[PDB]
Amino acid sequence: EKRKAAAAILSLGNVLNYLDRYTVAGVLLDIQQHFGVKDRGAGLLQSVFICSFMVAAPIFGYLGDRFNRKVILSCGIFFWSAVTFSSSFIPQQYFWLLVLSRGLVGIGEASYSTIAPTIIGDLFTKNTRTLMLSVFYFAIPLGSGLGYITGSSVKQAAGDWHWALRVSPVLGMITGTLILILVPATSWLRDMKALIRNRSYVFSSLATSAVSFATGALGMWIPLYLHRAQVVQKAKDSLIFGAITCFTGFLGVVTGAGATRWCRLKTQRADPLVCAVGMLGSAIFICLIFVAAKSSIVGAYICIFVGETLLFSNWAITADILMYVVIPTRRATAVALQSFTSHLLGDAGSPYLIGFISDLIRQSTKDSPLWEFLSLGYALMLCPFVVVLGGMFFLATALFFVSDRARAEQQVNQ
Repeated sequence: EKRKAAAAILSLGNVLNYLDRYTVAGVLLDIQQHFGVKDRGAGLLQSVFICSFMVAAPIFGYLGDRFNRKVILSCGIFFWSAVTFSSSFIPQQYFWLLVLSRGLVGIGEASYSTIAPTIIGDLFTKNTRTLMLSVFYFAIPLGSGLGYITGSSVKQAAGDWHWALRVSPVLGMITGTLILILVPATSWLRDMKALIRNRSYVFSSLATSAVSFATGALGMWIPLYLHRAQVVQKAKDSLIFGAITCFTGFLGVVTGAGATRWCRLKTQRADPLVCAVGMLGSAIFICLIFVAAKSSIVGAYICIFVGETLLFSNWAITADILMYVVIPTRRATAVALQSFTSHLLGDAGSPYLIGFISDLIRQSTKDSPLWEFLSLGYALMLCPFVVVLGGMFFLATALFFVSDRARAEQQVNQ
């Protein structure tokens, strides 16, 4: 009953992780009002955060292979919590201090999100491990929902940037202690070469990159698309989309876990297939969004719901695949490179790519609300192709799964 409590504590640490990730996402406009900055100011915040996360993922993966592991995790939690509690004090004259605060939070929670999954993998076994990974990733939509609700409620109580980043840090330090204590006692180029040899791991990383691309592009650009659709047919839409995203994340994790349990109990290659089937079923509904909204009078966009569910169904299953096809002393590096790749090819630049394509499409016709709707519609129909591509990579992983699992067990069991 110590390992189960420790997995619960790591999951709560992840809840706090995403709460600190999305409190600023909630309070970005109020930050703009306080600092007197433009939207490119918040663009700098998010871009610097993702850049620092990407850069500090391989280092913390490297140090997660060799030296103490729980120490790195607790020190990372204390790191971003103390950095945030520090940055809240900053006056209005400098905004780059807030940007550096975003960078430091990025480094700390890159350490956490690169170390914790390997601990949860190392603690448990087949059913308990997949359940605990499902919990660890269920903590994501829960964290985002709490980020939004915290930002809005605190702004209603008192609306400023100051009052946003003061809530989580103390609970962060509490969970840093409760991970340092409760958690049960815990060259690099060769590892990189061995991992890039592993075909299943490569294909799973590419599939995760496509998943992150789709999630970032949809989760940013959809609310504007829905507003344009309501304009064509003839804020709050962001709130509705956020609630939909959180509830669909819950439902997707649940459905993926159940379907994986059944298919594994039947066959031998269930982990990648139950991802691929879900991904393609999600792409179909994501397109069904766009074939809808032509008549929202009857339409209800539920295709977003039943597309996001199926798309999020494969969070924990990809982690399961990675733990299956990578030996214990390369799990940290594998997770780090997976995060780096999924960020680089995914949400780091994907919304901006969609924006560039939307600008290119709208350059033909003279600007019109209906024309904006159509242009952004094509730009966001670009994403279902990415989802289908990720599904095909999941099929390739399904091809190589047993072979690479056996090639891993031959090495380990010696």
